[PDB]
Amino acid sequence: KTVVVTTILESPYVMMKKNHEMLEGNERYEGYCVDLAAEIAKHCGFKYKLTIVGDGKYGARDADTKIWNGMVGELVYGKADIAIAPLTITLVREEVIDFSKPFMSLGISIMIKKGTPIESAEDLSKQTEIAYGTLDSGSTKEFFRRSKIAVFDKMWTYMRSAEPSVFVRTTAEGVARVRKSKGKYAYLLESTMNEYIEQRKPCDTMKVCGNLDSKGYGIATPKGSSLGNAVNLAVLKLNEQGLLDKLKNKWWYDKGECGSG
Amino acid sequence: KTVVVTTILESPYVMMKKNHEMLEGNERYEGYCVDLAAEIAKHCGFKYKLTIVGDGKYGARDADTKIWNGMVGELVYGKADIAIAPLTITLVREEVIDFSKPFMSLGISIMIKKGTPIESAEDLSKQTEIAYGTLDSGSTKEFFRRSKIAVFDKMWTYMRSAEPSVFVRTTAEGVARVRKSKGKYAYLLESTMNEYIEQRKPCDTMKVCGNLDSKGYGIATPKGSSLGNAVNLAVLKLNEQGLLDKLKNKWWYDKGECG
Ligand SMILES: N[C@@H](CCC(=O)O)C(=O)O
Ligand SMILES: N[C@@H](CCC(=O)O)C(=O)O
Repeated sequence: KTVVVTTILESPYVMMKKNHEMLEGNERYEGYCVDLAAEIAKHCGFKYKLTIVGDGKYGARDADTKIWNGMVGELVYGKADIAIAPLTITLVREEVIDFSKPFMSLGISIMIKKGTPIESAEDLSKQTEIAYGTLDSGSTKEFFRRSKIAVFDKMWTYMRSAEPSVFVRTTAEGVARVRKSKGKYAYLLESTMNEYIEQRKPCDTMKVCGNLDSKGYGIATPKGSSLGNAVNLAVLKLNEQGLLDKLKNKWWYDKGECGSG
Repeated sequence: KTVVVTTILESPYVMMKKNHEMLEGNERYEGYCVDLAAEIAKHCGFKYKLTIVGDGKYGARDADTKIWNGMVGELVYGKADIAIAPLTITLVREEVIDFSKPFMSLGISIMIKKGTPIESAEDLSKQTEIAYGTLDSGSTKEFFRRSKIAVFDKMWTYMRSAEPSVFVRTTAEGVARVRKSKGKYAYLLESTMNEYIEQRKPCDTMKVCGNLDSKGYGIATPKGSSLGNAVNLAVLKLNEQGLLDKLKNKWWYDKGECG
């Protein structure tokens, strides 16, 4: 029985090679999560097929219908057997899916144009001439909606109120918004992606110092999945061997295009 | 009549214009604290004269001799009526002079050459092949001297004992030492100046994220000065009016060469 792996196009976790138009199957994709998916399949011993999430979203729950979208949705409604993507382990998501122990750490961070007069999240709260927003349906927006910190709650109010909408449908759109906005838009995105983009051309982006919290990515499986335990202890057997850190160094910093390292 | 303002050459707070040799008086100087001095004098309503501290130091107290040097020294001994400079508000200085409320926040930070394998102050404490030092007579040196945190005390011991001299007499000397040291010297300086240098050519210096503490700059006046209240309410009306942030952005980022 073939295993259907649900994932999302997100640099550097899953990208499509240049020759991806003359290729088929799993040989079209490249990144941290494709290799991680391969090695996970080797340790567990199942053949798998890479699928991109249909709606292109990570996973949020409608307040009124209590329905789920994105990869979490595709797991709850039996559209995929396992999710191998930068999917943050959150309390709400744990209600409907199972998470392995974190295979990578991260935290919400700010991304600005190099040379911009911003130095903190509280600075963002005070000012108004620079806009800032969040991904459309991800751990970040959920964090700001349910946050009780005064600064974070204020930022949330501004974002929900500020129009022309400050939110974005894909992180790429956010980074592009920052780069084109001539330092008038700052993007709130997870630290890993911020660092990655920071170390790649045109080298005009900067990560502000300070993570707003500390979470991690986990391997998600449907509640009651026969594959849950195997992958859950598998990622630990890969952490002991240190291959996860070798992958991080492989895709983030071993080939940094900007300045120095 | 005229009030003598004591200050210090420290970019971008007080600098000398590109010409300045074709100018005289207060029109030779430029920076954050020159403008702040202008607005303070406007709100209070006094004509002032800008003077650079004679010994070129901020302010420390000899343990045995007591006595003060730098701008604080010039304030205690009636050599100047007010000090408008990046002068950190500390308890010891507050014992002998008066400080307005902070017009700018800051914290001790590390400055490295871009491409250096350092990520924290504790990393510096553990290793020994990379040197690190501080300004000679400022809030930073006193911070490391009177710190009881294990790492900070260890760094202090290293700096004071191991000396191919690691200290510097002016911030410029520190930044130059970092740039020339090929990533083998890291400079411990307040975060604000580190950010400024980070935003100026040749764009080869970097500020580590971890700040070692959190303090602020205040306008200093001698104990019992008639100008204390006036300047305090001036800086409060300028923080309320928001001009301080416009000045920070003006001198740090409005003319950033590294981006
Ligand atoms: N990895 C996050 C994406 C949200 C973000 O980048 O802020 C998630 O699982 O939803
Ligand atoms: N500005 C500091 C000195 C600079 C430093 O120690 O980094 C003071 O008021 O003493």
